[PDB]
Amino acid sequence: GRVDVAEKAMINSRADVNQLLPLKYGWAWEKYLAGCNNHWMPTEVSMQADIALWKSRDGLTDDERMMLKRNLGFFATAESLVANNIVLAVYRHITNPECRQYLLRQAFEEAVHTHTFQYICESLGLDEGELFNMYREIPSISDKDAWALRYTQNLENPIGTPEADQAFLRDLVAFYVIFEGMWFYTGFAQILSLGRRNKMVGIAEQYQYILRDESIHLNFGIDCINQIKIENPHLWTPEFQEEVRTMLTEACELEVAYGRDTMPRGILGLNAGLCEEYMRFITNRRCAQLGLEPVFPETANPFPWM
Amino acid sequence: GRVDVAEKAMINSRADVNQLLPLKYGWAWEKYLAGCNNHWMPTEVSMQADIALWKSRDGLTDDERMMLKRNLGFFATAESLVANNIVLAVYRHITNPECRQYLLRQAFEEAVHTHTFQYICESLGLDEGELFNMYREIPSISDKDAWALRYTQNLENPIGTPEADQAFLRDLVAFYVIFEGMWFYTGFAQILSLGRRNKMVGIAEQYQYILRDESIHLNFGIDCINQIKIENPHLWTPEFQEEVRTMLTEACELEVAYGRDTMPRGILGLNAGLCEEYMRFITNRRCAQLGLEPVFPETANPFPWM
Ligand SMILES: [Fe+3]
Ligand SMILES: [Fe+3]
Ligand SMILES: [Mn+3]
Ligand SMILES: [Mn+3]
Repeated sequence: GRVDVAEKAMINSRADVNQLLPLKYGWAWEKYLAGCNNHWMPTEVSMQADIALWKSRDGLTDDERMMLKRNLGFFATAESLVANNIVLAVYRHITNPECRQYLLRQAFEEAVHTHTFQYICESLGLDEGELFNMYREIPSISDKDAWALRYTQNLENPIGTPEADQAFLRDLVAFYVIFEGMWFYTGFAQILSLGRRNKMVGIAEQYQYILRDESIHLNFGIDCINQIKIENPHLWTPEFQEEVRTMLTEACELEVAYGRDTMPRGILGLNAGLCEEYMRFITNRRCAQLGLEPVFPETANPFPWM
Repeated sequence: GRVDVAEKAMINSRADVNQLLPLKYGWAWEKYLAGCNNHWMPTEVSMQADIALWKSRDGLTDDERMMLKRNLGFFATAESLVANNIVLAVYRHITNPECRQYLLRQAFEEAVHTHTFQYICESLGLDEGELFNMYREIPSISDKDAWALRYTQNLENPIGTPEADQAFLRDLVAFYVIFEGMWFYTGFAQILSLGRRNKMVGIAEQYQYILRDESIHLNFGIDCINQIKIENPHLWTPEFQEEVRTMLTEACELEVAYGRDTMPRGILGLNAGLCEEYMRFITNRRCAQLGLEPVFPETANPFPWM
């Protein structure tokens, strides 16, 4: 009574989920190997330059500091939200050992990312309460997290029905495509912009590591949605496609509101309009990766260096 | 409305579990840092010698091969059982960010350990089905896993009552103290015995890495049980202490049955009696770490080199 590859599935599989071999989803196994080879620790990056620039007076404009605090405050608790969604929602529904294997890698990388913001907070001497509670004090940040949390909560408060599998797909889109593949990429562009100006390079280097992990996290999650679409064609209905297109649209309006609140006035080489262009370009890119009609007109990448 | 350390607790905490700082359980944070610094991959260990010894005729006695297959077959799927218990049971009930931080590390290390047995199975050319389905075909292995699984299932099929928190404590004992801290240690002694005879050294070296992770996994889980005992003194009743002492007793009888079936005749420098002595010594050691009356008389360590 050993497991055959035909018995294994992304969701609602009857095969023994405790048996890794034989592998069916090689693409999932490949991501796990790539994630492991990207081992890094935030304490490996020196913060001396960033600490000096932070404590100094002329080091950063008041707009740059606020942009930095809002970005850090958003990322500090967002990584925990993604990690909790993996554990409490994604892991249960993916009935596949090799995919769960990568989820364990991804979850741990979220702990490294969370570690990165404890290290930044402790290094720069930031207020822990102000930074980690920022996602309940700032409306622009709170609206983004509350919006993504609903798709996590909806799974927990509903047995393999089409509505159930569609609700799980909404969760994968909200966290892999939107949270990690859109909101984080926009926040990455803001911080890396300072790094390109040789400002807060220690924070920027850690963001480069997080972005490398984030690229695999997104790549895996798109593959999951696409792999689930292959095995469950009945789930990718025209109504659900418009649901996902609508989710991307709201998520962009939440980030526009966030970008405006984070950068009232644009800083050197960065503003809310350019971030609106990048978010609009990335969103269209996510639509193409999901086989979705783009929600915006053709938009160039304002940051081709990302 | 920021989080104070007084609001944070091991279980049933009301503090925002999404906010890592301020840290209350430094011991949990310390384990996470130690786990990360133990980064290793099973593919870093060469198997050429082990592959040659395996394919050769005189390389291993028939008793050694069976002992090796049963040990591998047990560990190949046991790591998934521990990982699933972390995600589906332990993570939900531990209402604490720094402890969840380590759980994400531990869960990933379980994926590395599971990776180790895919690598061993693929290297030695073992039957994947025979190895990964062995825990449903061998009664001695099946009885052990089925016994531990009940404590995972009982949590999933019952809201913060004393019975609920005691059932979660039974789960921590079953998987941290018994599964990882007893059954794995006994299985470690069997394989490392071959390594000390310069037999299957590649497998033995990987087991040394797993044992290093396993020591932290056990250390963390004992700390969790002890930390929960501090904050919930009403849970550590005399009846529950005897429940745990009874769990350890059954778990030892399941391993005695496993040891006998795995080693009918003892091999060079190893037999079921010595493994019974080690299990009995380790079990008494676990009792002392939990503030429990030992279940066996004073027993020396047959393997002081472990
Ligand atoms: Fe991520
Ligand atoms: Fe373990
Ligand atoms: Mn992340
Ligand atoms: Mn393990």
